[PDB]
Amino acid sequence: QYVRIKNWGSGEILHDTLHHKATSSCLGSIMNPKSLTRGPRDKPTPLEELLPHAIEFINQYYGSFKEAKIEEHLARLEAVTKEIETTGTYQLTLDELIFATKMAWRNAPRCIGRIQWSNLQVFDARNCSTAQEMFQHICRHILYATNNGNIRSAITVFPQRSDGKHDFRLWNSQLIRYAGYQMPDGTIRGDAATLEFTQLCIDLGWKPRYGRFDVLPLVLQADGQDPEVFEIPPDLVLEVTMEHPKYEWFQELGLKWYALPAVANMLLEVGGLEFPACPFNGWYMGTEIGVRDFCDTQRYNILEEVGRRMGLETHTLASLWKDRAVTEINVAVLHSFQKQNVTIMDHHTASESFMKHMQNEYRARGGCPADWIWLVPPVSGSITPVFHQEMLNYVLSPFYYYQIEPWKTHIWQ
Amino acid sequence: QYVRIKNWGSGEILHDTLHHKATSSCLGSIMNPKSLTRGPRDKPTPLEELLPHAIEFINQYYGSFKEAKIEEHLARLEAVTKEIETTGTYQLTLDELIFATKMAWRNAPRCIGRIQWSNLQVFDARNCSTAQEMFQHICRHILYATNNGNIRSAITVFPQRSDGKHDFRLWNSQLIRYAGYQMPDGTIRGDAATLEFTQLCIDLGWKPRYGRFDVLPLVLQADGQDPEVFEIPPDLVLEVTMEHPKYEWFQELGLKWYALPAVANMLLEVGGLEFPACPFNGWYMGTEIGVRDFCDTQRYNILEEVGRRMGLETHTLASLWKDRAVTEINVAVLHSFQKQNVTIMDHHTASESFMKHMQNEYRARGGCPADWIWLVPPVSGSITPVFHQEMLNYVLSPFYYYQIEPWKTHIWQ
Ligand code: HEM
Ligand code: HEM
Ligand SMILES: N#Cc1ccc(C(=O)N2CCC3(CC2)N=C(N)c2c(F)ccc(F)c2N3)cn1
Ligand SMILES: N#Cc1ccc(C(=O)N2CCC3(CC2)N=C(N)c2c(F)ccc(F)c2N3)cn1
Ligand SMILES: C[C@H](O)[C@H](O)C1=Nc2c(nc(N)[nH]c2=O)NC1
Ligand SMILES: C[C@H](O)[C@H](O)C1=Nc2c(nc(N)[nH]c2=O)NC1
Repeated sequence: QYVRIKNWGSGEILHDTLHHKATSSCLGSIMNPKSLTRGPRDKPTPLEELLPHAIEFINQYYGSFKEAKIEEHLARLEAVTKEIETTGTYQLTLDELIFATKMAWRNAPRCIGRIQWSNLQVFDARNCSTAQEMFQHICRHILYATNNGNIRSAITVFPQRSDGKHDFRLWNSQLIRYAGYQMPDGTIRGDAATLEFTQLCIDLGWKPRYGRFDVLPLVLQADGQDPEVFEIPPDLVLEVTMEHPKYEWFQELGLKWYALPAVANMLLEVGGLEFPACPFNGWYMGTEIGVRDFCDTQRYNILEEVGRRMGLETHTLASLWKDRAVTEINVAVLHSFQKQNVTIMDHHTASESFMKHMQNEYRARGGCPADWIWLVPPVSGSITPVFHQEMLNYVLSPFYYYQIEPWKTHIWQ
Repeated sequence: QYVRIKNWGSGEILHDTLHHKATSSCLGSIMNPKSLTRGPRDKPTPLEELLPHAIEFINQYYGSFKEAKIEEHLARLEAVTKEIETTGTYQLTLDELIFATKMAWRNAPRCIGRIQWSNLQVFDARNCSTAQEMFQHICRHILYATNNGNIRSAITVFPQRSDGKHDFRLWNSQLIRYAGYQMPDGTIRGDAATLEFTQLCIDLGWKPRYGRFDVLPLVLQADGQDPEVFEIPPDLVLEVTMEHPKYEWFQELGLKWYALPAVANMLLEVGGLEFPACPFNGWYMGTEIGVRDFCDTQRYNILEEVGRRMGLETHTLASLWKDRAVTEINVAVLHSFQKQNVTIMDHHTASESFMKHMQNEYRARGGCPADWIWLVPPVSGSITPVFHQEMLNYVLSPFYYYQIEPWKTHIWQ
């Protein structure tokens, strides 16, 4: 009929008709494509499908170590199929999970930091059973990963999807994230990008502090039950206050940001099995905060303000005052993280390391999936090596999929 | 077998194997895809194919003006098919060509300036027959478009492809473009991106001036004969010398650039007909010169040099000295063009106008093909509106196709 097109800036929509008159239509510039999303279930995974996938993964796993172990491999293959026809699903051995979590990461086409893929702490919470236990595991994760500034990459894997109506899910987009409130005077305080979720939290019994940087609460759902609201212990949320190395009025903007970048709502697919709850984290890249979180119009939007305090021709696009401001903001962020001894990386050194990663990856296993639109930084694109690098974007497995917003598809006793 | 991947930065190559283990492989990040290229011929266009295309175009054309002219439409349809079965091919009426050139432009998914699509001078050189006449038409084009700085968009359409072995072709990538020479001391002077073509020119009897900014000659081929070398009259090549509004040492870098951005080697497809020679031009966008031509490693590469003269920590990526330098370079360019009264636009105002264009385009004809990777500026991407804009990239018609390098596929009496 017609393809829907969204402008994530003004949130406006457009309906494309013309594409029909095409000749021989790329979905690359699409943020959330269905090919990347892995939705719900109602019944277990049809044995005919699971079995093959499961075998494939076990061959990948065993076909991983130098000088394999054929006996164990056969036995394992044997043991798994056996366990499958006896229960339907199956259980991965800790080592397979670890292998799975790293490989899935390794296969994340949108991750600039995959050079670290082998360095990953894996917390086994597959035995978790209640929301309080989830909350406890998450806190442990947040504490371990934060490590007082010296950030450590980590993932915590909760129970796998069984039937499809007993899914463990984190409703938050990320572990730490500020709240956004619609104020009475018509203005929006905090992170406008979370106005909805903040409200959902308000709705579930959360007390709004009406501030610019109130860390939203964890909204966990275990087994299949409704989500319970858990506030995050302030002692666990490390933050960096922003200050510019030259302009002393920067800190006057009273800005800050959390140090832990952790994705909360993705699904880990492996060997036919799927874990809809597996929060993981790495560390920040300056431009994420300096450019996206601070300069996006749909976000904190401090560009106009920084330009004025800089004495720039804020009313003349051609003056390139925006390019000037954004740069100082980016340096304030980097500066601030470095000063407070909190791990972070600039987009430049990041691009170089990815290029190195990619080089290794092609040698090692001839290939490395990569989404160019996502790997090129939001600023200074061609100044970066990855911009001049052609790359293929394909979905391997194990893989980390996006999934449907839990509040769209969910019961509610 | 395996997909070839090129890094246009270090020119290195990579062979992708992994993509085979894919699930449900995007070619978006590919510079020159075959789907966008339109190669050679040996025999005319099979009547069965041409006829339908021709009818389609004539319906588009007539189905263009408000309150159509059914009589003329039928007559025209009638007249064309008639002319087709009598000659094989057919001739477009000046108005159809004009309509075709604008629509093709309108359908260029990689053009940030399509808001100007209706403003276009069309030079009818379909009667051209010799290389000297091509040279004359080109000179006229260069003179008209340059207009002493007040740049005007223009295209000159030479004879259409007949059999396939009587093609008019410009061997140059663009009308004006500096030469690159491999020096005896191992260094490369001028534009390294034209080392090959410069040599080809040398080979065809061109005298190399061994300078940093020697405008390469026109290498025209008419009918089907070999290419003849025509040097461009210096009086016709307008240039802007670079100088920074604050740093007076900028002009000490002794830099400049031509004012006329004109593509020379593309092919215009319309109504089944194809014109392999139709140089066209618009005006420059600062970042093209300041960022790509001056800061690309494979080009003039003046970033390192500008950073030092700025007194930046040139040996510390994290300092973001590159982001600082690039900005001043961009301002020098804009500044210099403005000072010398030569049309140019900054990437910011450009992005805003495209967004407006796109808005109009969807309203008018519900859709507007757009290649995101090409529309987002090489620097300050997310600071621009088009970065947050989702878009579809499809090939309509009439369209401007890329084509195979003439020196790869050509006779040679
Ligand atoms: C060790 C440092 C790491 C760094 C610096 C890093 C950095 C990044 C950055 C900058 C993005 C861009 C996100 C955006 O633009 O929204 C990203 C995406 C991604 N990363 Fe990494 N990462 C790291 C570790 C990890 C780990 C440990 C995993 C998982 C095991 C991982 C999985 C992913 C995935 C799935 C995406 C896509 C997220 C999405 O599409 O929203 N990364 N990462
Ligand atoms: C009036 C002002 C115009 C401006 C400012 C403009 C600007 C641009 C820019 C900045 C690009 C990017 C090129 C690159 O990154 O290599 C581009 C591409 C393109 N433009 Fe425009 N343009 C204009 C007029 C035109 C005209 C008159 C035509 C043709 C009738 C046209 C056809 C195209 C095509 C086919 C491309 C793709 C070129 C390629 O793929 O190499 N443009 N233009
Ligand atoms: N609008 C908005 C918006 C979106 C995401 C966030 C956010 O907190 N995100 C944190 C996670 C995010 C992306 C930024 N940033 C990272 N370094 C990162 C990481 F280290 C590992 C894995 C990821 F998937 C990562 N993506 C904040 N605001
Ligand atoms: N390496 C390299 C390299 C490539 C192209 C050029 C060059 O001269 N190009 C001039 C034409 C180029 C792209 C830049 N720049 C434009 N504004 C432009 C235009 F106004 C109309 C149509 C185009 F297709 C256009 N593309 C210089 N160096
Ligand atoms: C529309 C456009 O694709 C989108 O707004 C962009 N967002 C992102 C992106 N790249 C990253 N890293 N993160 C994003 O969210 N690419 C482009
Ligand atoms: C590899 C990468 O796609 C390529 O080097 C880039 N070149 C260009 C681009 N965008 C424009 N406008 N021009 C280019 O030549 N997109 C990216």
